Order: sequence, then C-alpha cells, then structure tokens
Amino acid sequence: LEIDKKNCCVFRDDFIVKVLPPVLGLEFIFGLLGNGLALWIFCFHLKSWKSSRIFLFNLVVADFLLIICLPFLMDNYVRRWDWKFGDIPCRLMLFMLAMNRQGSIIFLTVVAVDRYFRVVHPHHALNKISNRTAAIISCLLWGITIGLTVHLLKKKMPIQNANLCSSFSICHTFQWHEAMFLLEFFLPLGIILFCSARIIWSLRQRQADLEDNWETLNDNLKVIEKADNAAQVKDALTKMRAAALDAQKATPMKDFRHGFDILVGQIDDALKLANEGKVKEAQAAAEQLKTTRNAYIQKYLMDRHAKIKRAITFIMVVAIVFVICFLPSVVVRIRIFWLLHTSGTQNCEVYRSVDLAFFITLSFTYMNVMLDPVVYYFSSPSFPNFFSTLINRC
Ligand SMILES: CCCCCCCC/C=C\CCCCCCCC(=O)OC[C@H](O)CO
Ligand SMILES: CCCCCCCC/C=C\CCCCCCCC(=O)O
Repeated sequence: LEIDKKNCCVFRDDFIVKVLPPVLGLEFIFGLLGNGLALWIFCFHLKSWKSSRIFLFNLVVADFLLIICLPFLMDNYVRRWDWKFGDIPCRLMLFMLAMNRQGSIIFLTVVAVDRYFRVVHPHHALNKISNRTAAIISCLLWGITIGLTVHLLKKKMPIQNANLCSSFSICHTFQWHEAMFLLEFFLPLGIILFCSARIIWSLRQRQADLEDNWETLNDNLKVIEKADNAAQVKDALTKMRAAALDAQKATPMKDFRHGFDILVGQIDDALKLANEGKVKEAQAAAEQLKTTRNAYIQKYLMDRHAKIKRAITFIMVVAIVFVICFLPSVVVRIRIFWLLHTSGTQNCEVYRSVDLAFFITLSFTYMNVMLDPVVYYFSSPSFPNFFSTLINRC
C-alpha cells in the first residue's frame, strides 16, 4: 500500500490476499494431477518417443518448476507477501517462476511450429528430425530460457519493507530490457497465431475436399437411381469415377486403399453396361456400389474426419492457452509502462486499480499448469486411449 523506495508505488488489495491463495491451490491440485498423469503416460505407459512428444514433454518439465513453488507462493500471499523463507529459497522461486513462464512460451511455439510442418509442409526436412536431434533442440532452447531468467539468481533477497520476495519489474520504466521482455512474447505470439491460422485453413480445406468427393458420390447415385435416360447414367458415372480417383490421391489403411480399387473397378463394370444401353442392368450394378462403400470406405472417411477434427482442436487449444495465460499480464505491464511515463511516481493513487489488475492477471500466468494437460490430451490419440483402456479394466 505504502510508497516503496526508489520510486515504486505498490498496492496490496484485500482481494489479492483472499481470492488468489485458493486459486493458487486449485492450480496446484489440477496441475499436479494433470502433469503427473502426463509424466506417467509419457514415461511409462507408451514406450515410443516421437519427435513431437519430446518437444511436448518439455512443457511437463516447465510446469513442475511452477508446481514446486505453488505451495510456497500460497504461503506468501496468505502472509501478505511476508517471505518467511530464506534468501536462497526466494531467488530460486523467482527463477523457477520465470523459467516456467518463459519455458512454456517457447515450447508452446515449438509445438505449434512442429505441427505447422507436419500439416503445411509434410515433405520438409524438419518433419524427419531424429529423437537425438529434437533433444538437442530442446536443450538449446532450455539454455536460452536459462540465460533470459538466470539474472534472478544474482540479486540478493528478500527486501525489507516485513520482508518481500519479489523482483519489482512493475516499478521499472520502459527501457531496453523491458523492450526485450515484450519482444520475447510478441514474436512467439505472432508465430503461434500465424501457424494456427495456416493449419486450421489447410485442415478445413482437406475436410472440405473429402466431404465434397463423398457428396458427389452419394448425390450422383441418387441421380442414377432416379434416372430415366440411358445417356444420363453414362455421364453420372463419369463424375463418380473422377471423384473416386481424386479421393485416392488425397489420402496422405491397407484395407481402405484396395477399397477404391474395388470402387473404381465396379464403376468400370457399370461403365460398360451403361454404354450398351443397359439402363436397368447398369442402375442395378450401381447399387452394388452402396454395399462396397459401407463395408470399405465409410470407415476410413470417419477415421480421417476424426483425425482432422482432433488436429484442429489441438492447434486451437495451443493458441487459446497461450493467449489467456500470458497476454493479460502483458497488457497490464504495458499499461504500467505508460502510466510511469505519463504520470510519474509523485502520486501513487494512479496505480491502485492497476496493481490489482496485475496480480489478477498474474494468476492467469499460473493457469498454464492446469491447462497444459488439455494440450497433452489432444496431442495424440494415445492419451484418450490410455483412459479408455484404463476404464476397460473397470
Ligand atoms: C523478425 C523480423 C524480420 C524477419 C521476418 C521474417 C518473417 C518470415 C519468417 C519465416 C518464413 C519461413 C518459414 C515459414 C513459412 C515457409 C515454410 C517453408 O519453409 O516451406 C518450404 C516448402 O514450402 C516446404 O515444402
Ligand atoms: C527496437 C524497438 C523495440 C520495440 C519493443 C516492442 C514494441 C512495442 C513497445 C511498447 C508499446 C508501448 C510502449 C510502452 C510505454 C512507452 C512510454 C515511453 O515513451 O517510454
């Protein structure tokens, strides 16, 4: 509440002391349960480590850095920022808190960039990265996360004012490091938003092409069944045969590839019956095409339509989690940069309501430990298959 030293106006509303501690606890419970489940599924349930799970497992590592500090953080907010712990416990908590935020920001982009190449550029060299190469990338990206946040271990803590454990970054005017801080968030924000746009755009296109081929197939058969001309059926099978050949090249399955062989072959048989004036004998042969697509095709259409739906769901939650967790604190920090430049630090009451917003959006930053489990769930069908086979045992 009182004006701190070195031109620093800080406020501790009662809403922060009363509402945030139980929020920190809920984020601690679901975060430990979700990441603990992920840690079990990643490391013990499945034995195959792909390049995507290696990049994705870093979020689990980045989340446990915040999970460890959450009980201590609760102890600080209930004590009104009275840091009962020592010097070293405070430096480590600030380091791990920044390591969790900066680490989650970086690896949520790597997850989006990885899925961007799996979808948009399937044949690019970055899709064939070895597990050792992906492990080198993750280590190099952790080394970057170290350097950006290692400075929080140099400053001695706490600071008497009762002792407070905080890196007062909301009392620093906009300078070079603060510009770096904003750029370290907006470049990943631009990459994730662009990748999410391209992936959703490309995947909704593939689904629209599958349903367009399947539409022209069922629709054309209804023409053949309702046909009263011998020439109408010759042209109707033409659009079907072109649709059956387009669907073969679209699929990026052993019993589904040979199903189009039988599908096209049955069209060729009725194609000869259509050219011989067999109006009734070609309309009937076209009904055998209804029994082959149910047994052979419709299953692969639903499997791919679900694979596409889960991929779009995955890239959306990665973008949504990145925004609703890290953007609110950024906007508030930008508003403080303006007020320090506009109003200065003579009258502190200009920062009363803004400080309440900062610690509110600060708990949004801590939400990434209970929302990353949602990212893990939609990453691969192995996660829902873990709980489905676990519930199979009843
Ligand atoms: C930082 C500000 C100044 C610099 C701003 C730079 C902005 C563009 C960056 C990268 C584009 C290239 C990567 C993403 C799109 C290209 C994908 C690619 O490489 O695809 C190749 C090929 O199509 C596969 O088959
Ligand atoms: C080299 C250019 C660096 C650009 C950094 C990121 C761009 C956006 C920067 C902040 C936008 C709002 C500015 C914050 C308060 C500015 C007050 C001031 O004039 O000092």
